[PDB]
Amino acid sequence: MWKTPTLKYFGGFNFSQIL
Repeated sequence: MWKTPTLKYFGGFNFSQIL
């Protein structure tokens, strides 16, 4: 539920982590 918006809005930002 919290990860959903994390990969959507914060997705492009996670590029550093989810790289």
